Amino acid sequence: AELACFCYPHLENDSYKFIPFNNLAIKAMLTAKVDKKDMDKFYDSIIYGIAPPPQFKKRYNTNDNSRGMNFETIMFTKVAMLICEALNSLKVTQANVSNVLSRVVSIRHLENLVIRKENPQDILFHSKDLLLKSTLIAIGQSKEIETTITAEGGEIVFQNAAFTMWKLTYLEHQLMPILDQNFIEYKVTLNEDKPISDVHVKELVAELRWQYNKFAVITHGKGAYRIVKYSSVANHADRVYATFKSNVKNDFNLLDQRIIWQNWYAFTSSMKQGNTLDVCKRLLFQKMKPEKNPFKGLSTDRKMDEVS
Amino acid sequence: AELACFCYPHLENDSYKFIPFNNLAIKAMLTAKVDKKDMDKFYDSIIYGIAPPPQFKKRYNTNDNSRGMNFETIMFTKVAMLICEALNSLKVTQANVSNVLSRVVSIRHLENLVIRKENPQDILFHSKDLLLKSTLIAIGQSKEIETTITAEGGEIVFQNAAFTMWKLTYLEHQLMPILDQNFIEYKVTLNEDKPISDVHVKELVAELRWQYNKFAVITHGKGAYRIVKYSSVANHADRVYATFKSNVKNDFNLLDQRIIWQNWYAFTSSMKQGNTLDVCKRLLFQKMKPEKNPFKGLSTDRKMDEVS
Amino acid sequence: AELACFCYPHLENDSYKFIPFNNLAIKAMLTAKVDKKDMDKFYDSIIYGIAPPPQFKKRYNTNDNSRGMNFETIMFTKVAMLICEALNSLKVTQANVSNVLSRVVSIRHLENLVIRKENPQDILFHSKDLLLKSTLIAIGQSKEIETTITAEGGEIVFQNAAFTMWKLTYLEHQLMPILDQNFIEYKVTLNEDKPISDVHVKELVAELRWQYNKFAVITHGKGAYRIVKYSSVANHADRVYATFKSNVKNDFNLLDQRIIWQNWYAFTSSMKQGNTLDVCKRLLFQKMKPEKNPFKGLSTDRKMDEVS
Amino acid sequence: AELACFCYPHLENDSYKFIPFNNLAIKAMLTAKVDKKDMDKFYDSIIYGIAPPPQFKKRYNTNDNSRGMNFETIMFTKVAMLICEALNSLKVTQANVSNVLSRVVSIRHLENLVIRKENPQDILFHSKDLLLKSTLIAIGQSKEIETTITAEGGEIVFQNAAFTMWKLTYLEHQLMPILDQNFIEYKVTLNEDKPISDVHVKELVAELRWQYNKFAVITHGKGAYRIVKYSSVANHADRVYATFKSNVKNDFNLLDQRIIWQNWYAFTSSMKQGNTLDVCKRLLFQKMKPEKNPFKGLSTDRKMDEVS
Amino acid sequence: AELACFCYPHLENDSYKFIPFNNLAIKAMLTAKVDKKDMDKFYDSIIYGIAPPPQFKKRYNTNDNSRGMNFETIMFTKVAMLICEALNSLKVTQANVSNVLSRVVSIRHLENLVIRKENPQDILFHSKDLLLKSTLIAIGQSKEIETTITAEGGEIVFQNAAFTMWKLTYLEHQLMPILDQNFIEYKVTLNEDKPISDVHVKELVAELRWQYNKFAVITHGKGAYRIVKYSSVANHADRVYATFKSNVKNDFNLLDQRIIWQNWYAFTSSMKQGNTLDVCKRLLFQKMKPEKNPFKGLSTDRKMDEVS
Amino acid sequence: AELACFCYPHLENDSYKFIPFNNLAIKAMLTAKVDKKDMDKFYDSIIYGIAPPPQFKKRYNTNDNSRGMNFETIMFTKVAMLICEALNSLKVTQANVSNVLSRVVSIRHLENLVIRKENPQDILFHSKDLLLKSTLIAIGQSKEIETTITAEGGEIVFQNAAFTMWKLTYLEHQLMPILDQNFIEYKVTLNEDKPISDVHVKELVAELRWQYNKFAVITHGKGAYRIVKYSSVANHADRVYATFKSNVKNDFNLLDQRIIWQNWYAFTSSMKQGNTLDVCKRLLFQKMKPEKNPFKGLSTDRKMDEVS
Repeated sequence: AELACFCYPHLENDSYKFIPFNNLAIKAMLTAKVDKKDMDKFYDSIIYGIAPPPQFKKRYNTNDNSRGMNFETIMFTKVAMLICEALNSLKVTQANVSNVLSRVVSIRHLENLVIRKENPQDILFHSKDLLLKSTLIAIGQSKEIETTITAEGGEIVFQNAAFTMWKLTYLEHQLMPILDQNFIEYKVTLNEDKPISDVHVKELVAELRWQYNKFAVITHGKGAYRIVKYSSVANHADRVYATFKSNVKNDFNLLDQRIIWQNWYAFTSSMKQGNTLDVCKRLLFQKMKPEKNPFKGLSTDRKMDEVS
Repeated sequence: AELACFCYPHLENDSYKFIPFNNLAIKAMLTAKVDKKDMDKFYDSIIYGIAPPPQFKKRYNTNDNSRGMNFETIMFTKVAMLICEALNSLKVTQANVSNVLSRVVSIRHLENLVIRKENPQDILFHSKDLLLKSTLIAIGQSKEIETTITAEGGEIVFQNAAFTMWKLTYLEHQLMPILDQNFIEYKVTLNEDKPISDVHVKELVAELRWQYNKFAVITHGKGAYRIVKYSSVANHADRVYATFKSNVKNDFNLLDQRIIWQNWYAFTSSMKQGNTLDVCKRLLFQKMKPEKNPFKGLSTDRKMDEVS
Repeated sequence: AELACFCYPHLENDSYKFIPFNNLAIKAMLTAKVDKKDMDKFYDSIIYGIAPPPQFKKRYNTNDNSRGMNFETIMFTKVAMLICEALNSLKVTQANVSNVLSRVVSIRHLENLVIRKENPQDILFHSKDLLLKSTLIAIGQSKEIETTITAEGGEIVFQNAAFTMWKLTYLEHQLMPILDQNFIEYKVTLNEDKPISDVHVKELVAELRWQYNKFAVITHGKGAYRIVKYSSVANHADRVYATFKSNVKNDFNLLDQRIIWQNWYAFTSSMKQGNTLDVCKRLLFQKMKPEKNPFKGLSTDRKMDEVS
Repeated sequence: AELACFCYPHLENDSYKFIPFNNLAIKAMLTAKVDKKDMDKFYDSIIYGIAPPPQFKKRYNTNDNSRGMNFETIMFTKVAMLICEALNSLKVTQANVSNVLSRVVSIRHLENLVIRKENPQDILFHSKDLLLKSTLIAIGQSKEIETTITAEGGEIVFQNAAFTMWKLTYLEHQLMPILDQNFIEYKVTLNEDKPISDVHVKELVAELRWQYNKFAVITHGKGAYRIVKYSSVANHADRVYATFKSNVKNDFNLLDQRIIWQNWYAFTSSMKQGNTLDVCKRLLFQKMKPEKNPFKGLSTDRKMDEVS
Repeated sequence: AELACFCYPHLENDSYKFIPFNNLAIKAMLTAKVDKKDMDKFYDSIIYGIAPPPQFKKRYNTNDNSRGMNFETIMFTKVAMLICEALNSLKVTQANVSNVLSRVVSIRHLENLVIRKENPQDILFHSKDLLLKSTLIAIGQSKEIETTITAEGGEIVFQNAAFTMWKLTYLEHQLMPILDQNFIEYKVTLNEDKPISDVHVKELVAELRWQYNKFAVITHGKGAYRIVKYSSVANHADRVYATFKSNVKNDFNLLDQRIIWQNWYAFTSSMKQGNTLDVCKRLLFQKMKPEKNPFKGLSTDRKMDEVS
Repeated sequence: AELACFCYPHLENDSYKFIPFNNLAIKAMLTAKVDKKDMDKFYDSIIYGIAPPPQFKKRYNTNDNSRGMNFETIMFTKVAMLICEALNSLKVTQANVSNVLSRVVSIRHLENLVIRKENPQDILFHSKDLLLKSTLIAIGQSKEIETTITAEGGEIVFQNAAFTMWKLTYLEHQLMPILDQNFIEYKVTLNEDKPISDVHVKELVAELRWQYNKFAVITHGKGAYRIVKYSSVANHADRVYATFKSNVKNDFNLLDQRIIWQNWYAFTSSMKQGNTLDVCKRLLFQKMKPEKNPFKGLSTDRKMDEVS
């Protein structure tokens, strides 16, 4: 979803400030009869302020759409405000503006940031600075990499001196939850962006083999691991390749080769080498030669530990 | 209902300020034994302040009355306050007073204004000025015509550059809802009181033929369209004629002849010509000569649009 | 119940201020082992402040008592505060004190005053002065007579220019409700303590014959009528006589003889003449000679009114 | 309502048997497009059997009708069966048939009979003979007069050696209840159709003056008293006169003149004398000369009884 | 869905009888590890009897499937039994068997038949013969055409002497409901398979223009009309063409050309002429020349009727 | 628990029949004051029949016991009846009797048999013969080995041509559920007691490595596998050794060595060799030499399968 789904620009003294949409104004627009030459221009509901350009109808859930978002929830307002707070601290200019709002962000990441932001126990509740760093990263306005402290959050199910594993709560989301009730995904953030001892990497892999054996360790390349079901690596491969495709504007971190699933490492490093999808994806389905296990006996140890 | 059902006059420094009735004082009065020469004079409950003149018993619902209003709800208080706020900004004088309160207003319009007023997304929530303009129009203390911005509100089901279509929510009202659960009515307000292109009028009629084919486009003549069931045009004809009758004090807008239902246009322009009810009403039931459709193929287009 | 059931004395600069009991302190006392020589002295719960003298155990409901009051409700606190507010405005002295608290008041009247006091529509909500006058009358610290304005309240079921009829809501009380779910009683207060026209008295009797034919019009002699069931006049006769008995400290208003039930008028004027209970009460059960009806046709009129 | 609303005729061996309608077949018909020449002929739903002639649409509640009955309840089936059981025991002939079904009966009386019939404590539960006598009377197929034993039932609130007073439960009915929630009506049936002592008549009047003073004793002339509010005698007068009007087929019992309300006795005996409505009804509103009370002191006695 | 999803064959004296599956046996199979050469052979759960061949996994809803049916409901059992009752009356032979079960039937039609079958008001409840005719038609074992009497049922919203219009209740189904909560579809069955007067056809079209203007009249060609939204004619066109494609085994009734939507009539008669999908479908989107309306003024009449 | 907890003996014609206890009689006994010499003799409640010997107090849950069973549930009755039905078909003799009832059985197995028995889909519902075989095995009165068909049941989560895996539902039990809400256990029964191909054993192990990696494959030695958490192998080791100890009356099946967890196989074969607990158990905690994996690549295959 484009950032233009949550707010509109407004000049206030040479600089642009961003304002949240009223769900009722959006509703009005979904009702409106606009001309084809105004589909890109913001809409005026008259009664509830401005609304997103009519061309974004698809982003909002109606009776004929469940593919969009639930703009009538408080989460929408909350997410809009989270975005506006970030874009306003940037003092954007009359030129960089359109490009900013057209940026496509992940709503689940944004809603997850709100869940963090509103919890008094979360450090983000007390650091209005860390909160911005966390948001800017989310809306692609920060060179910085997402690490634990600035992570989208979720439920911590493992913590190391190097990593923090989160269980993504996308199902219990209000704005745009995962509909597939059979969904489960985890994210591993690096506590610090620095060197990691082999012992600490061994601790993580140990956990991921014992607790998440039916899951594949992959990454979207922005500095964090994604623990997804093997029965869903395919769709990830597509989505990540598609995004690499739009390389007309494009780094990609392959992350530790001792952690990442062998096939995924191949499929991605292959893609980084600038190959075709069919060439890459092909590497994903082929049973490769058993690589030399870096940490042997991991499972056997954890097993005996249990027994005692 | 008379405005005297919601408040009473009070001199405070040469000018009259209006005060809301306590539902308990009204209840007291409905219990009171008043003399026939005091039926027009306000009532003193002693315990809960003043109450409306006993002659208004009929306006309030009791166990023997459902024809009145539900004065014991918070909406009554809210509507009273809405009225008092308007009448107080007028600084009414010791002579124009009685005439003011005896004015009969539409409660549904007033309750609808409250629903707008209390919604933070509605422009009326932020414009205490627009709110007054909207109310004054409702209580007949404004020459101005009701347009979208100052409309009674409801649920927007269509919006143009010229019109905004509202679904009247009279059934879900607290103060005096429509009892006929089979009720459905729409109102089309003009966004601006000015010229309207044929293309924009074509857009509206298109919607009203496709979405509201079982409805007749009519008007009460105050600048806005009313979309009512054909099985209810009759009662509207009576009510509007009756009101025209009280022409001892009386303009009537027939609105666009390309929009208004042919028979209704006839029945009204006939009435404006100062004819009798039987003469007019007669025009309402007769199958007139198929007029020359101004916009042909409207339905055929919308139909194909759907199919694709 | 004694006023000493709701508060205790406290010297603060030569004058006594009254403080409300904590229901938990009362509970502690009902648990306490006190000596027979301290049964009259206030009790110290240590943990929750002072509590009423142990000799008042009977006034509070426990598992072995339903004859008392529900001191654990918020109403108890509310009633205590209502009392304390009144007794504090009197600046009582180190001598009149004990006599004050030993005064027996009617809790239902006190709780009814709270119901009035807390309703924003009631004049008592806005008149902290009228509120005191109303309370002082209730706790026997006012020569003044209870009239509508200072009435204990309840539900108004009739109102005249001379009278206001209230339906006592004793059943829905929290502190000490009537347990007999078959209970119904009304009270008629005089709007003003002054002359009353025969027409206004005729209006009242008309109502009491039509609407309350199964009820007897009586009075406890303090200026107001009590509309009770005939099947309960007996217990009233006893209670009122008993109170007259304690005449060692004693006026008694017989009220309009055209309103009061004949037998009750006899029983009371007989009692005022200082007779015995058996002499008086005897007059209550004997079918007396049909007195000359002052207002004839009252029922016949009201009946025809109905029919039309 | 006509009996043709609950069943249709069917020849089975020279005699006609009556069959209940399926509520779904009735629903089908309310949906049907019938020709004007078939509006009187039964309807074939094809899927759910036969349904009443289309001309009876008005008798059934839909979304545009609350004036009819609730044919979709089990009570409808139950009432239909009650009717069919009665009409079948008559072995009606190919000529008397149409006249039978066109008979208009009182549904409340019929539903009340079902309530009796299904209660194992009611004598009608055990007497399939008494049940028929009770039903036939209800559908006008019995010369016999309705007495207690064959009464429509309800809640007994008084019983004598001569009379039984029932409280009509029309509000709690399923098929076609009274909508006016403010409704209350009583019926007094004669235990036996024979002479009644003055003492027994005195007992009844005593009760009706004490317990039902706000009610008028009237009758529809078929042998039983109806205790209705004075504020509703008017509508009864109309309904009874209207029925007398259809005297083209007509006895009328005025019942005891010492019981019946004076004005009603006048209005009816006047009507029996074959006068006009305006002549009769006029007698209903005029305050007549106080007749010589047959039973004096009735109320005074009951009153003293109470007191003791 | 194949009939083999609800039952399995069984030889009992030279003839095959069909037995319903236990939902628990199906569950067992969805759990089973079968070899690729047994995917077509029935499965033995050991504990709950036989289950459908493993190759049908897709027909049953699990946590990874919502595209199938809800075999764990009672409706599944009920539908299975409905099928088995039909197939058993055929005394199928050791050769025609496999072909029978592989037949693909419409589950909604089958569940709708159960809803009819179990309603005591429905004629199918009483005609075990009509029930079979209705089922056999549904499972393609009857030359006969579906007419009202043997229709799948639903809610009757119009009835003529020629037609019966049903509202498909697919949403409220238990076995395999429509998931698109925005779904609405109607079916018009011919009461009798014979000539239909123009007046009766006029009555139907009148209803379909007034009540279902936003719907397109189409047909799947088996003798009945389907009233679907224009926004869904496309998917119908595909499904019907696809079915025509499997013409290796194929009549197609175009139904009354005065009723069927012009474009659909074209698209189908074109298909019957054996053309390509692109050729046919092309006719569906093109705004054709306004054909000569057979029944003029239909809407204008119905409109005036309403007004009166 | 002893079988004597559910029933008592009774001579009826030279043979003993078993009768179920009334939960109320058991309750009576738990209340009884019995002498120490009667603690082993059945108890007579007088009012509710016989009850188990007082020495069994511990087997029943009271307010001071949660270690026992819930004898007041219907399951207790059901389980008692299941037992009595089995013991009665044996026609036990006046000598073998005491020994029979003193037999300790597993209640969860018995309740699980009831759950099977009462389900109409379960083969045990229809085979009163198979039901007995299944029960007798449970109460140790059958040489036969428990296989799928005669298994205690539960929820099938895997099925082969050789094995059926059940999920034990001990938590949802009524009679004596597992209290540790963190409990999870599985049981693998052999479909047939015969040779099993390596491919079929490979299929099972594949499932147990992929789906139950955190579980250890063990056995109690009676012919079936138990899939328990590694964090609970210890308690199993104790319980199984303890039972082996009572070898004064004793075969032990070690089951397939390619399936059973290496350490458990060692611990048990060691025990079969008649060693000490400390000697055996020692083998359970020591990380043994990586045995030669019989089926390599199992997980790698299943993984790729998923991905596709």
